[PDB]
Amino acid sequence: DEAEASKFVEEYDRTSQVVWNEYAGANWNYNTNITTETSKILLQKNMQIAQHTLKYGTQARKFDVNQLQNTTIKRIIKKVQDLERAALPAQELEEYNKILLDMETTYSVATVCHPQGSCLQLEPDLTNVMATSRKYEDLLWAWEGWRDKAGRAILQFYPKYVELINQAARLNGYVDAGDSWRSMYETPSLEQDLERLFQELQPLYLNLHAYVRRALHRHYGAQHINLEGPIPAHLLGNMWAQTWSNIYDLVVPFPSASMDTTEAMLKQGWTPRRMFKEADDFFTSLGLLPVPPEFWQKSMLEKPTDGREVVCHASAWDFYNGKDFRIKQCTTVNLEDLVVAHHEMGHIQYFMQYKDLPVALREGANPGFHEAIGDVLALSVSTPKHLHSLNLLSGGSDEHDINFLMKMALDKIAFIPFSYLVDQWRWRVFDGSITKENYNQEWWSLRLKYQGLCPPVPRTQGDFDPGAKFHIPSSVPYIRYFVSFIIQFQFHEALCQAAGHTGPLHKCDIYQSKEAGQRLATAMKLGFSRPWPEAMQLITGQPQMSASAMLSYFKPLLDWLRTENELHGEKLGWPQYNWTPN
Ligand SMILES: O=C(CCC(O)(O)[C@H](Cc1ccccc1)NC(=O)c1ccccc1)N[C@@H](Cc1c[nH]c2ccccc12)C(=O)O
Ligand SMILES: *[C@@H]1O[C@H](CO[C@@H]2O[C@@H](C)[C@@H](O)[C@@H](O)[C@@H]2O)[C@@H](O[C@@H]2O[C@H](CO)[C@@H](O)[C@H](O)[C@H]2NC(C)=O)[C@H](O)[C@H]1NC(C)=O
Ligand SMILES: CC(=O)N[C@@H]1[C@@H](O)[C@H](O)[C@@H](CO)O[C@H]1O
Ligand SMILES: *[C@@H]1O[C@H](CO)[C@@H](O)[C@H](O)[C@H]1NC(C)=O
Ligand SMILES: [Cl-]
Ligand SMILES: [Cl-]
Ligand SMILES: [Zn+2]
Repeated sequence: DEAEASKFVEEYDRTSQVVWNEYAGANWNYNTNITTETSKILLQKNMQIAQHTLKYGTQARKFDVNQLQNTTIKRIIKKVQDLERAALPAQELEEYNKILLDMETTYSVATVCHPQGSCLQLEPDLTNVMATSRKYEDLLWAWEGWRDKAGRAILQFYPKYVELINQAARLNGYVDAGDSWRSMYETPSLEQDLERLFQELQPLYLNLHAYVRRALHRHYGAQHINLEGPIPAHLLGNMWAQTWSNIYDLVVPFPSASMDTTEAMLKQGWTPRRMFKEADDFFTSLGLLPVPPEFWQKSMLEKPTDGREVVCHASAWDFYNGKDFRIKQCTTVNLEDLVVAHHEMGHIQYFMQYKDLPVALREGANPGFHEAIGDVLALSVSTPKHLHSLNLLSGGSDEHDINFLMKMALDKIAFIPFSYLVDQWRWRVFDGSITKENYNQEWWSLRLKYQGLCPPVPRTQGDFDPGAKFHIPSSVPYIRYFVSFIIQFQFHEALCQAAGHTGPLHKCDIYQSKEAGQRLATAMKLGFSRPWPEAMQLITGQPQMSASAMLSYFKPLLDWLRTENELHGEKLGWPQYNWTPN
């Protein structure tokens, strides 16, 4: 028994490394060059890896885990027992694989065109409009158009997708796809734990929400903003109203208090490569790993100009040979994208840190950890002090302080309910309580309930707004981002302390702290070998997820906001919850 298990795992590892590397290669070619050939080859490689998954999974299911002594081996085998999609019968598997490809391509090539005029793509055109336009009608055009072309077009595929991924889950011992995803955290209390964290940041979010609403009231008019109702979803500077820092100019606490970081980056010669190089340098400044020469040669750090159609949504790639790691991002030169570059570089650092673990264990402590690493560093990079060291800025006062806290919050705090929202909707879709006839109505009910947002124009049958959010048609879980946004503050808190920082947490910049680096590396090296609370404890000193670090970070802003909102007699929340615009 124990001997057969040790041998199975060794064989699984050497062969998975080969089969996974080959699949990644085909996946990469499709993602960076969407064509019928690359698509067809990716579909073919899907069956190859499925063959391998079916072969080893079947054998894994014959062993008896729990009657096995070694803990590492027991964990590896338990995992291999999950055939994920490879559990579906050949016909269903093929169909499923094709549906996923069709949704991904439909989303990545969608465009919104002006009658016999120009056609805009999501990146960089539509996203630039949402970020810079201050005209209600122009934002509406881009917001509605994107949902009309991308979301409406994903609808025809989704019910089948749901049917098939649920079927795969059931064949793997789960009750539905949501239950399967949820299990990646190995935490029985997960749903209640997350609900408690959400409720924790509620006071902070309702205050930020009220304050932003008043500012939008000021700029867009009383006729378009209800001071007691939800905010029209196209006005927050981001296509999904998931992060709001692009409307900072409309909400600046102390207008008399910074420069244009974009203009600085552009005139100072910043380019996508320089942006990734700066992230690389930040990691090595912490004693962490530099990316290999190969990374610079094979990555796609900007949208190609040779005519190639690509998947622009940012992603980091492990080719499972512990040498080849790459990023695929249609990077634009600006602070927001620099944060995203740092984020992707954290995924790469994780790949490099656990590259020596069996491939079954080359994963984050939990999916949230993988998402967090990168953001922890970007918090330091975002401080006024660090940005001035980068010459991107020409502060120091309390007003400057509140302004920085506001900027950060517009992103970090606003994202909490959005990130919470996405899988609440999908878990309900997967478990069957939300049928296709109600997909969109339920999405908006959640949009209203959690974010306090409303659609600027009524939605009609055939609308499928979730379809216009990458992760939905891409079938990428989303709760990981909610977890990340919470715990990255816990890690920042711990790293700042390990770096000897004193005073307000938001004034911390861990740049060049070897101690901070070592804190992370030790936990990053564990991959998925130990239960996540253990990685959590190594980094922070305790085993739980906690919203305290985040609250602590934003404490000064929470106090300022309460005072500011009370002075204007703001009514927190959206009492008049049925309100919709013009
Ligand atoms: O989706 C992303 C970044 C893309 C990703 O790096 O998370 C990427 C998504 C993906 C997963 C699977 C297939 C294709 C794309 N995930 C990875 O690159 C990745 C790699 C290895 C392990 C885990 C994830 N961010 C989210 C959350 C987000 C919004 N704004 C942000 C600002 C800073 C940090 C995160 C966000 C979003 O844009 O809605
Ligand atoms: C449980 O097994 C792990 C893993 O052992 C390795 O993988 C097996 C499939 C087989 O190929 C073995 O020959 C390998 O040694 C043991 O942990 C490893 O320990 C060695 C030596 O300390 C170390 O180099 C590796 O990093 C360890 N790997 C991991 C994942 O921790 C572990 O010692 C065994 N536990 C017990 C109680 O015996
Ligand atoms: C650089 C290297 O060889 N890393 C290997 C890794 O690929 C393999 O999965 C592991 C087996 O547990 O043994 C490590 O030494
Ligand atoms: C894109 O893919 C097509 C089809 O496989 C191929 O002919 C072409 O060479 C690729 N383009 C690049 C830049 O590699
Ligand atoms: Cl939406
Ligand atoms: Cl997840
Ligand atoms: Zn990510």
